Amino acid sequence: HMPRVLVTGALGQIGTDLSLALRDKFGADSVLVSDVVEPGAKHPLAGLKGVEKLDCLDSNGFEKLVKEFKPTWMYHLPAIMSVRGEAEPDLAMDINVNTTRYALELARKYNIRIFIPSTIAAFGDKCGKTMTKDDTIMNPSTVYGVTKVYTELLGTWYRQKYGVDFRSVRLPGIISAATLPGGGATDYAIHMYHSALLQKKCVCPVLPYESLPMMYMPDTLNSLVKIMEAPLEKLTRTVYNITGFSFSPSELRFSIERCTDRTIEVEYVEGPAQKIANSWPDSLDDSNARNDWGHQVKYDIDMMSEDMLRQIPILHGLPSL
Amino acid sequence: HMPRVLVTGALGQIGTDLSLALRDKFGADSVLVSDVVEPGAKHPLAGLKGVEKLDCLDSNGFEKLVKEFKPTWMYHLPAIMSVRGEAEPDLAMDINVNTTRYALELARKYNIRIFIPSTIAAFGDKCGKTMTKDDTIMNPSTVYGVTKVYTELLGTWYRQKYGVDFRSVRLPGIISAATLPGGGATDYAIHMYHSALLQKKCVCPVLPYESLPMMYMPDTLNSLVKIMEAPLEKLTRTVYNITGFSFSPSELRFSIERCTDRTIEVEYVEGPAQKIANSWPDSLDDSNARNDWGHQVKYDIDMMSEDMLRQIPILHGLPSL
Repeated sequence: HMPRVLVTGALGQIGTDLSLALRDKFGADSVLVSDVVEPGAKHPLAGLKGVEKLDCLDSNGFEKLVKEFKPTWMYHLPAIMSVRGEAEPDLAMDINVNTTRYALELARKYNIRIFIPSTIAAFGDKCGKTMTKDDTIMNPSTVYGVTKVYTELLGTWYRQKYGVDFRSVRLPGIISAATLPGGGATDYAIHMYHSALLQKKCVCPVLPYESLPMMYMPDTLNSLVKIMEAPLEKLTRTVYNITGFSFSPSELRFSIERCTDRTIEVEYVEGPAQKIANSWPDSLDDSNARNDWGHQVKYDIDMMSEDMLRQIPILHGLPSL
Repeated sequence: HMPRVLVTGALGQIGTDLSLALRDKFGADSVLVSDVVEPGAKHPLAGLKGVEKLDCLDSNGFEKLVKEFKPTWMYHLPAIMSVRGEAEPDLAMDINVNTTRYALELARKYNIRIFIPSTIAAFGDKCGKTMTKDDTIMNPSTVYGVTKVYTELLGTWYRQKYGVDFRSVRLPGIISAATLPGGGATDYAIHMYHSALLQKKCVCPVLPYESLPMMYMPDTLNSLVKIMEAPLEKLTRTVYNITGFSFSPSELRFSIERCTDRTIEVEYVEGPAQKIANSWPDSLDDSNARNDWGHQVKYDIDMMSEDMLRQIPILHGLPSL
C-alpha cells in the first residue's frame, strides 16, 4: 500500500540522502532516482540500481521516464542555487523556470503528487528578517531567488487551476556531513567543521554575527517525507517555511569549540556569501508547518555539532576527536 | 537630440495609442512598432510605415530587428492577459515569461532603456486591497499575474546585475474609446458606454460595488512617456503602482447616467471577471510614482465619461448624444 517515488536532481546533497531514505522506507523498486550526470565513482549511490541519466531540459525523455515508471510522488529537486546562479544565470533560468513548468505539466498529466522545494533565497531585505512569516514581501536579490518566487506561485496556480497536488517548503540552510565545502552561501559552516577536525585556519566569508535559519539533514529528511505523507485536507497552503534553529558563524564556532575543547583559528573575511546572506532572514516562523502537518526538529546546534564531528572523519577520512 | 523607440505588441490597446503618441512626439522614423500579426484592415495604424511583423518567440528575428533599428528605448508590450490567460496558459507563459527574458537580454546586449508593464493582476487577495502599497504580499490568482510577478523580479535583477535600465508600472484598468468590448476583466466598463449609446440592455459581469483602480488612456499615455523620460537618478525603484481613480460598476453607471440623463438598463449577473476582480485591489497607493517622476492625472470619472460618450460614436459609428 505504498507510493511510487520519482526523484529528479538526485545527485545533489538533499537528493542523495533523500533517495537513500526513501529506498529504505519504501523499498528500492518503489523508488526511481535520476540526474543529468552519472554518480561519480565514490558517490554514495554509485553502483546502485534504479538510478538514471536524464536531462530534465529534454522534455520528451522526462515524460518517457514518467510514462514508464508511473510515479505517484515526485520530488523535483534540480536547481542552480544562489551563488552559482549569479555566475550561470542562463542555466538557473532554464533549470529553475523551464524544468519546473515541465514537471508541473507532467504532474498534471500523470496525476502525480509533486514536491518542488523553494528556499530562504526567495526572500530579500524587505521580508521582515526576524521570524519571517509564510506570507510577506518577496524581493529576492539573486536570480535563484527570483526563480523560486515564480516556482511557488506557478505551482500554487497549478493546484488551483488543475488540482495538481503541489507541495513545497522554503528550505533553510541545510547542514550534512556528506557535503563538501566550496563557495555555496552556507558552505562556511561545513568548512568550519573541517577546519576544526584538521586543526587548520578557517577563513570565513560570512560575518560573525550574520544569523541564518538552518537545519541538520536528518530533520530535513523527516520533514520532506512527512509533508508528502500528509493528507491533502490537512494542508492550508502549498508552500511552508520550515526551520530547525538559527545561528551565526560565531555561534557555530562556539558550538564546535565547546564539543572539541579546541579553539579554531578563524578569520572573518567577507566574501560573496555575505551580501547574499545579509539579504536573507535571520530566522523563520514555521508555525503553519508545525500545525498543519507536524514538522518537528530533534537536533539543536550542539547535537548537530557532536554528530558532524563524529561523521565527517568516517565519511571523508579527516582526523577524528 | 531624441530617442529611437521600438514598440513590440503594438496592435494592443495601449500599443496602438502609444505608438501614435510616440510618432507625434518624436517623429515617425524615430519609432519602429511591431506585433505578431499585420494590422487589420480598419485598425488605426493599418497602412502606416514603420510597422512590422515579428514573432517575439522568434528570438533571432527579435534580435535582428533590434540590431538593424538600434533602439535607445523599448516598450515591450506583448501579453496574454488575465481572462484569456486562464484559457490559454501555455501561450501566457511563452509570451509573458520567455519573450520577457529575450527582451531583457536584448536590452542588456544592446544598451536599451526597457519598459515592460506589470499589472494590478500581479496582486491577489492578500495584498491589502485598500490603497495597495508598492511593496506588499503578491499572491496572484491568475497565471497572467504569476508571470508578471516574475517579470517584475527578473527585470529588477537585470537592473542590479547588468545595469539594464528596466522600468515598469503596474497598470490599473485602462479605459479608452478605441477598445472593443469582449470578455477582458475590465471590459464591462466599455460595454456599459456602448449600452448607454445604443440604449440597449447591459448585462454586467462584475458585481455592482466591486471597486477597481482605473485610468483613462490619455493619462496613461502621459505617464508611460514620462517614466521613460525621467533620469535614472530620480527613480528609487523599478516598478511603480500607478492609478487614476477607482470605481465600481454602480459608480460608472452613475457617471454615465449623469452625463446622458438616461437610465441604462443594467442587470448585474456575475461572470468570470468577478472572481478575478475581487482578488485585485480596490485602489492603489501611487505616491512613489508621484514623488519620483511626476505621475499626474488630468481626468476624473465624469470628464472621462463625457469624452468617452463623445468619442465612441465618432470612432465606431454608434448613435451619439
